[PDB]
Amino acid sequence: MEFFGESWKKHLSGEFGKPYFIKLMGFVAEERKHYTVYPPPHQVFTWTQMCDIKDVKVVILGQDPYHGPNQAHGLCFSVQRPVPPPPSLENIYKELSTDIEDFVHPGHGDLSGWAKQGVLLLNAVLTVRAHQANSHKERGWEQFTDAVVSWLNQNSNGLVFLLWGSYAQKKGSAIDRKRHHVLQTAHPSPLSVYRGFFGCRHFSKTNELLQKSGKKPIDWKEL
DNA sequence: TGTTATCTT
DNA sequence: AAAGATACA
Repeated sequence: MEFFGESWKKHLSGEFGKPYFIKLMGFVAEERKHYTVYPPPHQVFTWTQMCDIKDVKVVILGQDPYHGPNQAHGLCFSVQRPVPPPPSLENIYKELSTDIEDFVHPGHGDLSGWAKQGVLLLNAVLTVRAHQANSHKERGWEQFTDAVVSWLNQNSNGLVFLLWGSYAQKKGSAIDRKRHHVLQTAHPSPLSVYRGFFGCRHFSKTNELLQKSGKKPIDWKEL
């Protein structure tokens, strides 16, 4: 065991030598000497430690990670006991309460339970300097995570991709929109959520597309 | 309430 | 580029 799960290391290690990646791993080191970066070094790739890459079924992609203390733990939008759900997570559950029937507020914000079933919880960018949104954008993450969308797009079928916000949506042009199912919408944040997120029914539409495909529906209450 | 997203310059 | 103006807890 270690920061990457083995099944992803296998299909990603090829970025490890490319200069944009030597550079980015250097850049964020400098950030950690001089500010607090979220998440902390060992949590940055938690999105790999949840299931075998070939077991992935849904991809929920966000902007970047949470940037308040003790929040971002590598799984997009997720937060760990004790931490309370942030607005974006509070909101999410709201859509789920009216989109999905049986679903009731989990009482905590830890979303590991989904990523075990095959939901890749990712953000376009994976680090954030404290208290400043998208602060680590255009630094070489987007390209690395593109390897991650590329590989799925290449080596899997009938994946549901859920693209939350203007920034997540940028991966869109790289997905085969026939091979896969791309559901795009306004980012769950209170700064936006009215732009479409509430009413988007992204959770139910996922299962719908998953069952027609012989695959198992994601059990969203399983948190 | 504070959201820190998004559209526009 | 970076920044000002803009519906529910």
